[PDB]
Amino acid sequence: ENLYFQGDLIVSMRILGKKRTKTWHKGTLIAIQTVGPGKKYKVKFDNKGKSLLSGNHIAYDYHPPADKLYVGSRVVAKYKDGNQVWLYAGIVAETPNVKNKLRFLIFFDDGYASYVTQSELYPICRPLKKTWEDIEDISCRDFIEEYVTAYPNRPMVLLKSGQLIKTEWEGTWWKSRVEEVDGSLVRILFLDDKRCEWIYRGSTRLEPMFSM
Ligand SMILES: */C(=C\C(=O)Nc1ccc2nc(NCCCCCN(C)C)nc(NCCCCCCN(C)C)c2c1)CN(C)C
Repeated sequence: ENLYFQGDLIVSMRILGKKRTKTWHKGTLIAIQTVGPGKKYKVKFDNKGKSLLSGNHIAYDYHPPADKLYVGSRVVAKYKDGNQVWLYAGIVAETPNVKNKLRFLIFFDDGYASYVTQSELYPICRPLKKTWEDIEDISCRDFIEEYVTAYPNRPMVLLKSGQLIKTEWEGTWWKSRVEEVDGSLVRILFLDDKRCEWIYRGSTRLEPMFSM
């Protein structure tokens, strides 16, 4: 069937859609198609390109209320790489508290982690019941399942600025230095190339966690 309304969705609404690049982009919902219990959502992107998407591959063009975000919520979040802004899918790992300066911790589908504000989040429209089940990277998927279902039990390493450890990157270990701690993240400086990364303190990419 061709629908105009489906739950809280309405044809003609502004929406975010996931492209083949894995980045998300503004568009308009132009059709809703059902095949039995299955539902697909046709999006016309602002560049006039069209794609037929599953409901976990569209997100609302508004920010979720705080009381609708939980550990395990499926979101699109802003990631600023340099002066470029991308919208990328992830999982809420932490909700605002004193220790994180009232921010949301996001674990992105590509393994990166960041603290963001509510204004940097968009809810995915039709997430899977087990929200991690559409994470393509199996390693990341398994990590998320374990994290979300064990929460609030979260093994983490205790580090401070100046400590020297090895940190994993693309399957090898690198000499590194702890630059900064911010809540559940540590900023690691890779000594070989002097590039840095915020890494979750429970990541086995950190030597002490790997060795624990
Ligand atoms: C460190 C500063 C510094 O290095 N800053 C910095 C700026 C931008 C960076 N961008 C990226 N991008 C990678 C892709 C991200 C995709 C995110 N998704 C869309 C959600 N990565 C940066 N760093 C990652 C770590 C690289 C380590 C390389 C290791 N090497 C030995 C091979 C990144 C960093 C502090 N200064 C030096 C004082």
